[PDB]
Amino acid sequence: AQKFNGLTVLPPLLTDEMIAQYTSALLAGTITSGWTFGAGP
Amino acid sequence: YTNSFTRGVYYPDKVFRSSVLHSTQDLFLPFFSNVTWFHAIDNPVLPFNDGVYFASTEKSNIIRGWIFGTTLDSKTQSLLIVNNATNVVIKVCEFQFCNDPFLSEFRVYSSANNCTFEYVSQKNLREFVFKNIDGYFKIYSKHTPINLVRDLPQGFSALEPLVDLPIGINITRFQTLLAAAYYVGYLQPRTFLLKYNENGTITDAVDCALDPLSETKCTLKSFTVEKGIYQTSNFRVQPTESIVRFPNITNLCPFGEVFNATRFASVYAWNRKRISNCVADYSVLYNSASFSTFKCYGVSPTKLNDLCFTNVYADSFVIRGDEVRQIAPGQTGKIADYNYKLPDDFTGCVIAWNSNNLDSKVGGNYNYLYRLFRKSNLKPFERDISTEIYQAGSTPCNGVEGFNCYFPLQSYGFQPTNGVGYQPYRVVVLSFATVCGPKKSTNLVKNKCVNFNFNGLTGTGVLTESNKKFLPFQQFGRDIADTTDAVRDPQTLEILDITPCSFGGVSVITPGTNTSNQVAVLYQDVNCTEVPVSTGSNVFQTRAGCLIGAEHVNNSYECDIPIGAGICASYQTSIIAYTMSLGAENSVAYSNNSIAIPTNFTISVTTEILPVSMTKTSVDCTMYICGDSTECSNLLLQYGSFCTQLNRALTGIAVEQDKNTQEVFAQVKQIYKTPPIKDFGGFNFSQILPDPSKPSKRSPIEDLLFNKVTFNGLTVLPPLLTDEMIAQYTSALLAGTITSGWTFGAGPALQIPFPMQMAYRFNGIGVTQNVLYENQKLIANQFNSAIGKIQDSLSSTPSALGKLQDVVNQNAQALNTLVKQLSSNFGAISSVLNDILSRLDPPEAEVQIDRLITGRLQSLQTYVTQQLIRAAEIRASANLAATKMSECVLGQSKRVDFCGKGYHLMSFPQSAPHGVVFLHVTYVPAQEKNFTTAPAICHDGKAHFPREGVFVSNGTHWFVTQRNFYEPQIITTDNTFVSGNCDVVIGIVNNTVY
Ligand SMILES: *[C@@H]1O[C@H](CO)[C@@H](O[C@@H]2O[C@H](CO)[C@@H](O)[C@H](O)[C@H]2NC(C)=O)[C@H](O)[C@H]1NC(C)=O
Ligand SMILES: *[C@@H]1O[C@H](CO)[C@@H](O[C@@H]2O[C@H](CO)[C@@H](O)[C@H](O)[C@H]2NC(C)=O)[C@H](O)[C@H]1NC(C)=O
Ligand SMILES: *[C@@H]1O[C@H](CO)[C@@H](O[C@@H]2O[C@H](CO)[C@@H](O)[C@H](O)[C@H]2NC(C)=O)[C@H](O)[C@H]1NC(C)=O
Ligand SMILES: *[C@@H]1O[C@H](CO)[C@@H](O)[C@H](O)[C@H]1NC(C)=O
Ligand SMILES: *[C@@H]1O[C@H](CO)[C@@H](O)[C@H](O)[C@H]1NC(C)=O
Ligand SMILES: *[C@@H]1O[C@H](CO)[C@@H](O)[C@H](O)[C@H]1NC(C)=O
Ligand SMILES: *[C@@H]1O[C@H](CO)[C@@H](O)[C@H](O)[C@H]1NC(C)=O
Ligand SMILES: *[C@@H]1O[C@H](CO)[C@@H](O)[C@H](O)[C@H]1NC(C)=O
Repeated sequence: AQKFNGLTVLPPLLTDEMIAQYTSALLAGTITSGWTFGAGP
Repeated sequence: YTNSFTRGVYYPDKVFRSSVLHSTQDLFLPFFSNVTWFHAIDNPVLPFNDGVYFASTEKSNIIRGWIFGTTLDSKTQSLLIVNNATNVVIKVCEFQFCNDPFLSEFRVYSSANNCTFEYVSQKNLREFVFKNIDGYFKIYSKHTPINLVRDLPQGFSALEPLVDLPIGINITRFQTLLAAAYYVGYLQPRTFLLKYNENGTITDAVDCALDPLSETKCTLKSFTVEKGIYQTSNFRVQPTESIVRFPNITNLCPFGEVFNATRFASVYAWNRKRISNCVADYSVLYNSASFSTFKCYGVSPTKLNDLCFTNVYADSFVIRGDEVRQIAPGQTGKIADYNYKLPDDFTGCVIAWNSNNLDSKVGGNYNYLYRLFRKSNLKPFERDISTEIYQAGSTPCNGVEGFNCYFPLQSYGFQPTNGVGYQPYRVVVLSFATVCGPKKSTNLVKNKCVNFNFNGLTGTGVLTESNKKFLPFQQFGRDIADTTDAVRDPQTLEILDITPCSFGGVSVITPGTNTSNQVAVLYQDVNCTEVPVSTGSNVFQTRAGCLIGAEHVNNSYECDIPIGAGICASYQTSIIAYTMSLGAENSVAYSNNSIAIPTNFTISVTTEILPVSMTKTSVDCTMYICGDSTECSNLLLQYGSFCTQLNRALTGIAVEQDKNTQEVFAQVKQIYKTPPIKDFGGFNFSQILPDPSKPSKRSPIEDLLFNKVTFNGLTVLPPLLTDEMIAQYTSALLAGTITSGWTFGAGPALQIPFPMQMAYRFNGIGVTQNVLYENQKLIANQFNSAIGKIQDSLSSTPSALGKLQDVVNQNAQALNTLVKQLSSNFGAISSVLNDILSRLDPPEAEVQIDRLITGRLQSLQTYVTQQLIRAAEIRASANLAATKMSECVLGQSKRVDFCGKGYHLMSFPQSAPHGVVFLHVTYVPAQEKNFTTAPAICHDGKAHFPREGVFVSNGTHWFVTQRNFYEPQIITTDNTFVSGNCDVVIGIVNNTVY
């Protein structure tokens, strides 16, 4: 797992500060609404 | 001067091709290149580098011909083409040049000499192409109507071959003869991409090294590219200077006592000499006076004066001519066995010479003695000097020679009358840092990109002084995995580091061919400081790399083209780069005593597509590898049973692609039919039921789906079940689910009217049956509207059936690559077997056939291994379709999001060319409202709880309603149970119970 010799590592499309936002949104939705937000308004 | 607007293409070879794109790699005239506008109204001498483009335009026959040559004069061979009549002429003698060949004037050929071929035989542009390769002379031409005033028209048309000439005369000159327009251009090796039409004429072309868009087109093998990101080429930096640092000392090596020595020694007493601390000039020995030969093992004699060695050892001895062949590794003989032994890895040279004039005297010379037997073979580089009497028999001897005991040494009969096989010979062997060569030096550079040439070490890198603490005896520093990153100079004593040159990939971002024609490039993991000519006003640095050609904006969109690190690109209709936005901002007004309940609903339909099976293939071995040949088949039996295994694997794959269809579709024992009259309560099913007016007996949606998407020992097998049988199975399932509910998957089929079934399904989600019966017309209308929009949405953008198309494309790209691999040498002379045999005799024609067998065998194993991995992915998809059919078609599912987004009601299957399409029906609420709630009611010192519902309040009164649809009612003892007193619960309220 080193450089040279034509080996490269590409960065992921989504960072970690975005996965944190997604998981916070899911938590807020399940706390404040219940199971309703997954099947409509 | 003028440029060239896409002009000068010609037919490469004599092959007919139709409606196919091709890639060629020979000499052309690069697009948009500068040319010379010679005007004669004058004729100079122009060079000839690999090809010339010619053109002219005149209303009268001013242009006559050409005078080729290499050293044009009256002293060498030449070539002459002129047209002074209705005939042409060709000659290979000429040799009559002058300083003004302007020519019924014919003052060109003053003389003549040994002549050759006599092909004397039979405005507007007239373009020509001349090239001289492989000892043949070829020309091309075309004539077209034209009207212009200055340079050249637009458009293009290719040129066709005219003649050929096996001249063989080198050409390094070029002239012209007149009697207007006369252009000149040169040729260069490039790579193109040509398009043919049905009749077989070149009609378009694109270059590969003009612009990045052309590179993308060439790498994708198409003229139109859709939006996305692509990998095109690679990027690396070239060195600039050179460094040849070398040792300091200077002293000529002493070879006189080695090569020009006066008196030699005996072979059995060969001397050993050591040469060190010197600089040699080996090349002088390689010319000198050719002694006998210069056979060198391990190193090349020609490239010897650039290497530094650490110790040089030379041995000299005298032998005869016949024993010369024994001085080599892996040789046997008296000299090889008991006089001199060479190791099998000898890296040196052997020089010998005939010395009949110094080591031979009349009568024979007995000064030289050689050993002829010993107790054991000599080790390499071992000398024996003992002269003890050898015992060659059972009878012992003690220092006395005689019977069965002879002297170990014998003398040579070196007489001057002896033959060259018995004439004396002197042989010296060199067995190759201190002994360097005649090189030079150069000052050392820091922090630049150069290629270094140390003593036997070569490479490229950036040299920097580094804080590598060193024990004061070591030079070469290495990191993990054995990378050389430290050197010690041969002149000073300093420690450096070796770091490589920057490299990375290049990617191109495009918004589509039919949208615009501008691109942006992304140099991966490279800082925007080492990327010069590429250069522009827009240079932006990201985490992925350097982006050239896009601007930065401070507003967030929902992105389409991905780049990396949460950065995307788009088009404004002008390419912009920005940061992603996850979604809209929302917040629910949470409170301690507030609730929301819907007052209406909608019905939705959502589709889903799944692949099921792939195509069955079988490949024969002996036809693919050898092919109609009897000599090749014999050589393949010694490889064992490597071909039964492949057929077994492919057959195992093929059988499995026939139980997936059975597991998915064959789930009913009987075949059900729909009733003749269709009155189902207001619901219309004509878009999914089969029609009788069409021959295929398929529903309209199935018809739209089926219209939307579609040698060498390669075969394709047919499937077991046909499309008609699959259609019958689907129709049976639909009829059963319409006329019988869900009862036919768990026993006998039981009839039930459709609205009652729909009312049953409403009870499974939490809505009472009365809601359906009092809203029948609205639900029927919504359902009928939902079905009608599927056809239009599928008739929309063809990206709908993406999943099934990729299975067809992948299974066809792999089969094309396999056939194309039959036209490669794999390190041989020819790709066809009928020229290997018909040009070589069997003993060594067989080694060149085993090289084609190894390559053609491991190309088959790559094909079989990848097919197995792809057959494991489809079986996962097939097992997910069977589960969906049982749980979402033969029942009502309570699993969230398993089939549809919302609350499940029912589903219908439809058949696709290689998969299955589901149609999910789902309940969705709407039109919310606000209310106030309480958990319990206190009445006469008791606590009252709802049975199935929620307590609500309009502001002045209290009610009880169900949880999913607003329907208020009066609180009574019939819809309430009592438990405990009302001094424990939190949030209790006061009211009355009737
Ligand atoms: C069920 O829906 C189909 C839609 O495909 C209806 O068929 C169309 O009906 C309209 C007017 O009723 C005609 O103009 C079209 O030509 C019909 N298309 C066909 C026959 O392919 C069908 O009438 C509907 N049936 C009921 C009972 O409502
Ligand atoms: C809220 O809904 C109630 C439901 O009827 C209404 O308020 C009164 O309710 C009682 C019995 O529940 C009825 O006898 C009265 O006639 C209702 N009042 C009126 C003006 O109709 C009313 O619809 C709503 N009340 C308010 C204050 O908005
Ligand atoms: C419901 O009604 C009862 C009366 O039956 C209320 O109880 C009274 O509460 C007040 C103070 O709020 C006391 O001074 C009285 O002595 C209580 N009377 C009895 C008989 O307990 C009760 O507070 C009411 N609750 C609500 C939420 O209105
Ligand atoms: C050339 O192609 C056209 C259609 O593109 C066709 O009509 C014509 O017959 C062709 N000429 C031939 C086949 O000689
Ligand atoms: C050769 O290099 C320099 C001359 O510039 C000298 O000072 C140094 O001592 C010499 N090195 C050797 C190994 O002779
Ligand atoms: C609900 O919360 C409010 C404030 O958020 C506060 O009065 C109390 O915790 C609860 N109210 C009642 C009436 O229980
Ligand atoms: C409910 O929605 C339907 C269409 O979605 C509409 O026609 C109707 O007026 C709405 N209200 C009621 C009470 O049905
Ligand atoms: C009332 O309910 C509605 C339902 O969406 C909500 O938008 C609103 O914020 C609520 N108001 C209060 C005061 O709870």
